[PDB]
Amino acid sequence: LLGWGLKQAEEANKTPDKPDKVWRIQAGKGFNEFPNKEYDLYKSLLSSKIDGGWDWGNAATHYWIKGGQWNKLEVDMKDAVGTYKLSGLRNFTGGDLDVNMQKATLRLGQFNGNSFTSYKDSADRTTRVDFNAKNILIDNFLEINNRVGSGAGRKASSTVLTLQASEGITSSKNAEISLYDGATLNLASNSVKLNGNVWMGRLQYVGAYLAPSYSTINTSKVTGEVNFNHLTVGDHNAAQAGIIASNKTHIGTLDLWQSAGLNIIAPPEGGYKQKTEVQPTQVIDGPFAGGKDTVVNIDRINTKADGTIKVGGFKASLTTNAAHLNIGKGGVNLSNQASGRTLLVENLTGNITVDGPLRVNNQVGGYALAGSSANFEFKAGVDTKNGTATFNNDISLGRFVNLKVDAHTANFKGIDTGNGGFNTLDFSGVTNKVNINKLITASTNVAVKNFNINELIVKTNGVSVGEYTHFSEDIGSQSRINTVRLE
Amino acid sequence: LLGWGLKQAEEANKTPDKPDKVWRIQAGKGFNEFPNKEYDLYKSLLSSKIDGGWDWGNAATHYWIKGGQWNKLEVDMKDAVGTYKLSGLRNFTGGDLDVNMQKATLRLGQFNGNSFTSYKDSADRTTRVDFNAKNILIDNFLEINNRVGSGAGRKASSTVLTLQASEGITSSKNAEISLYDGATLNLASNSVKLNGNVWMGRLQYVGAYLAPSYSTINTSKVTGEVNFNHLTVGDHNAAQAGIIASNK
Repeated sequence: LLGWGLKQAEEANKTPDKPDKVWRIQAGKGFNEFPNKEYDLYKSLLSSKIDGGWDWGNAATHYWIKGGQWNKLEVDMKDAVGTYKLSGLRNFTGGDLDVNMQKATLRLGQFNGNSFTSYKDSADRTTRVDFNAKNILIDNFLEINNRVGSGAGRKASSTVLTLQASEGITSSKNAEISLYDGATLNLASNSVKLNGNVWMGRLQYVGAYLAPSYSTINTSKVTGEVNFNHLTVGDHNAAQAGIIASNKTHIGTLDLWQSAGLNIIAPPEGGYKQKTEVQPTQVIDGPFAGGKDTVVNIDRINTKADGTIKVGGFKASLTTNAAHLNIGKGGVNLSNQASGRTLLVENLTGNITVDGPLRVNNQVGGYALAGSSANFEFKAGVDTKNGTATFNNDISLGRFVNLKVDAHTANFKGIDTGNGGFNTLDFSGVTNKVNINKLITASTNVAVKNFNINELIVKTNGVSVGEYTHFSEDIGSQSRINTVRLE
Repeated sequence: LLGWGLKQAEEANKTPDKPDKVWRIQAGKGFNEFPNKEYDLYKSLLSSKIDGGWDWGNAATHYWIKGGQWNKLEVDMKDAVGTYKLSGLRNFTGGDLDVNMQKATLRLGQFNGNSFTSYKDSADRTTRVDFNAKNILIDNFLEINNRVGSGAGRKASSTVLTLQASEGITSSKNAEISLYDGATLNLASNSVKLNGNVWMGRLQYVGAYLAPSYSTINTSKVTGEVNFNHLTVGDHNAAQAGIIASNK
């Protein structure tokens, strides 16, 4: 209910905890002389000061550190050479792992997944789970801030994963990274290429469809090539995810939910950087401006959309601070239920360059019914008003679908609305120029203040009447149509 | 019953409070590079460390700072450029706001009014609500030391508003400034021109016609041209207002 821009800013600057009993474990001799031995972490090292157990109340497994979840431990290898595994640490409650593994390959997946969660105490604790490996290679699924027992028992507070490899973090295909209601994670290697189902936001419990359920994948330190492959934001709830990337984000298939948000935030121009008691300074950031060479190549946007019927739509949204928002050959899908499902492809201080076909219900035409008003929407350079929304592909609209663009200069190559009709083809936010190359209308609600459509086709509406081309606002003084060809 | 000359003189010199948990919030980068962005204050910044709620006992809304009404906070922008709004902070109980906004235009009115009140505890607390904007432009109604719930619940102690702009404090026509039984306010801009219904003294409760109900608009620092337009002192009671102006 607060918003993600408050939440990520207020957990950006916290003291970690106050842990008593700081355990210290050091891997001595024996580990540092076999470069391919294929050790383990839990059974070989970590089960000394991590105890199992049973949570009374609908649990399966249970893990904390020692005598409660309020004790820091650490592992300080710094010369251990080989390859490792975690392989089965599930429902870890714990608190303050930091497995320092220089020149050591890790693997968080072997025959079983992992989990990292905290409990909701009265102290409001985090986990701050760190790793400092060389490679990581998650290679199986991982849940962060999951459901510990099954609904009842003790609740789950926030957490932090932190993965700070020195060579790269790849992933396997069946490695469903799924962070939940309060979870964040940071990455610090070079050339992260997560080839698995990234799942920001999930149902923490069985039926709680009204959770806020924020998340964050703050890949701020990644000096190489970020390459996601398959995101998924939201699951039957109004999740508000966010990613603070490192000015290069090539992703693949994106699967938003109906009422799910996304905030891909590029870095700034020069890059990042009986007694009174004084709380520390909570520095906050508003929506700033991305740098010059900030590229976000989201190459496919799908949408999952099913469920109930509300009095409006739900307006999925992705907000981008990058100076480019290229959308490639996959184009923009829109799943549409009986009500009007809506998406918002918004850009604050950048451009938008869509080179793909705007689909709806996964076909190119995409007829919709009367109550289902599918609403495409584009905002190119809101807070700078010099941002262009260039669509270098021929778009195709069916019936009861509504394009609107509120940009500085909305270039086009071809618009097809004559097949379906009832298309509010709005342009009310356009500053100066609309370069539509070809227009096909049956019953359209065009509102342009200034344009030059160099070729215009006005088709009829079959045999019924009341359906026509309609310019519903002032056409201005610099307007122009180089060719009109009625049929 | 004491008289206003005793009351304004005895709240002229007080220690502010004894607040533990002095929260400090600073607006960093992002705010200071868009001169016309039209932000908000509550949802964009202030709802981080100001919580809503419900007073059990005839309330509508309820706002304090964090874990009780005895915690100072502050906002230290000092370079944030643009224009802002409060727009709907009603029945604020809180305590010790001071929103330091150099080179920032404010607006305390957009689609909803505001309120600033304290509670009658055993500690006899004030609010000392400060603002340090560039322009202010109240532009909708504002109640100071109002009725928090509806008669019952917790009572309302004294308060202080303080508005210290650097260019001027105008007002809109429907902006009924209405400070009550214990409220004061000070102004420090130049050429204050309140074009609205200034209402010193009002019925704090439904039928209490025998309250003393003092007030003060101490425009002491105004170096320009004070220009009120429409005052109203007292409402079905023996209110004793007072203004310490700046010789115009």
